[PDB]
Amino acid sequence: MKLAVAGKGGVGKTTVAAGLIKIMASDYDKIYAVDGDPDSCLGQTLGLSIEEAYAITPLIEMKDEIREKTGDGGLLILNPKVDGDLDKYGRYIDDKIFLIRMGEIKKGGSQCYCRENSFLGSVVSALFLDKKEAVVMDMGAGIEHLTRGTAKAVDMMIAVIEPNLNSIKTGLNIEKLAGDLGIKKVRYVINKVRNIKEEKLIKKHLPEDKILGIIPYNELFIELSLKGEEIWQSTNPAFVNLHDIYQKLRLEVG
Amino acid sequence: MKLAVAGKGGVGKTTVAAGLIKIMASDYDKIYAVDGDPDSCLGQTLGLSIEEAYAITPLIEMKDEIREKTGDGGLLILNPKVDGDLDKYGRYIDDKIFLIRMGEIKKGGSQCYCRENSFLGSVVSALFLDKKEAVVMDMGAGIEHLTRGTAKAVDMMIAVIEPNLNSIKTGLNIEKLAGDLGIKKVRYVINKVRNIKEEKLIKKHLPEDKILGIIPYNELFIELSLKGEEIWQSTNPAFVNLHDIYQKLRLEVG
Ligand SMILES: Nc1ncnc2c1ncn2[C@@H]1O[C@H](COP(=O)(O)OP(=O)(O)O)[C@@H](O)[C@H]1O
Ligand SMILES: Nc1ncnc2c1ncn2[C@@H]1O[C@H](COP(=O)(O)OP(=O)(O)O)[C@@H](O)[C@H]1O
Ligand SMILES: [Zn+2]
Repeated sequence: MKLAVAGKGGVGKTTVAAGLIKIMASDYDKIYAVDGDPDSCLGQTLGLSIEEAYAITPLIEMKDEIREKTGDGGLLILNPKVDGDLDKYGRYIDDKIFLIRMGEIKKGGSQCYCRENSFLGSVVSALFLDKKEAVVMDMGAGIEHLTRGTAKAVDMMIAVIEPNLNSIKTGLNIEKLAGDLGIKKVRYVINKVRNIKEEKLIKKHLPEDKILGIIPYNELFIELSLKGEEIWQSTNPAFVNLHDIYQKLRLEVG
Repeated sequence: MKLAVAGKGGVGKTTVAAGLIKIMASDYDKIYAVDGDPDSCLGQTLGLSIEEAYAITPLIEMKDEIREKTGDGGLLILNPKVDGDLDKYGRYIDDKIFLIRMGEIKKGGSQCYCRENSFLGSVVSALFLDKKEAVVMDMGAGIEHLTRGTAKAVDMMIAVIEPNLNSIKTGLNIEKLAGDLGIKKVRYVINKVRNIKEEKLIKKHLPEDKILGIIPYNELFIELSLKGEEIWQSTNPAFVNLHDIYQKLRLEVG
């Protein structure tokens, strides 16, 4: 299973990705958790501490590796082979979850970032096209880390939105961008739902077959994230809705 | 006088630029004609032949110069000094007009064009910010060759449009992009006008103080361009409208 989880900052899309990764850990022998959004920490929401997460160097900061992979002596290899080296680009959180952090994609007028972006790109391609392992990579609504090439392997793109008109169109633009890239399955996860009136608003704007499931708003996520305590423990009620969502997902992916 | 002439392909914006350059030649000691649109030949519409124009190597094709200016041995200078070398980057059409051809700006996924685009960029900056000489550079509606840095020196941005709703909005987007870049004066030249009804349509959508002048549609430009005969000769009637436009222009620029 190769999953992409995207959403606007603040919708709780990093939280959703962590929950699915947490759930998948039992069903697969190994899983690559890919933090493709620098604005939130996938690792910490997965249980790691600030220190543990920070020690996991981002792809964008692996200067020697980037220089080595992109060549030198006049050489400029923007499509380096890196599949056999992925496990040297992150850490195992436990015996099943391997975390890789993409890092900030810079843009920025006056310089060349081709080699850097080329390295991040080969790793993403290696994760989706070469590796057998399951992969769950989160990203912002722009889903910039994906390309037509990798989009071939993405089993499903999960757009995470909130129950309001604005978030719904943000959700629709993700489905557009994903489609354009060639991703066949784009499904929705409504998060932070507080009432039925919101559920109805979602059902009128979204085909029901495109909806993976709903996750209610629970103050737990906040009072639980504020401290070193995994939020997807049996304690969390909304943890059921996640399981429901996970199963519906595995049914479509086959 | 530093002029930028932009317009959608086919509006005749290369023709307008050539006419102004032709007219300015008498009022200035030297003029840099800059062909910033590969889709049409500024040089040929200025009187050069296919051969003469083709011999004027485009900036984008000066590989040794690009390599030399951007450095080597690990060096990566994306802001090279090139002002003292501009006259080695083109040809004098006559004793007053010096032609420089930008060449195709490539984009194109898999590679690095930073050094190339960096060279074209330093030349444009050298033309607008360093040189005393008058400059008339044409470009497509995207006006991509310009930046906030050079936009400081652009005395006036001339948007060339046709008398129809579509071209008018294309014209407005140019004024937007130019403004965003920081260009203070954006004026319009209506071209290929066939009747008064079209003139009225222009006057209702455009502040009259923003309009430089109109140039009527004359079959001459076509039956004249098809052969080696300068289209801005006293013969051409519309040549007056140009002169009118040129003078109104010099009045605003001071
Ligand atoms: N269902 C929920 N109910 C309440 N708070 C939630 C819920 N889901 C996520 N949150 C909180 O929303 C905030 C942002 O979550 P995060 O996953 O970082 O969003 P994103 O990755 O879209 O920026 C965090 O405080 C997270 O705990
Ligand atoms: N006022 C005009 N009347 C008739 N034809 C014109 C007029 N102005 C330009 N043309 C013709 O329009 C065609 C395109 O001109 P050109 O300057 O190459 O446009 P652009 O640079 O916007 O692509 C040429 O045949 C040119 O002679
Ligand atoms: Zn580059």
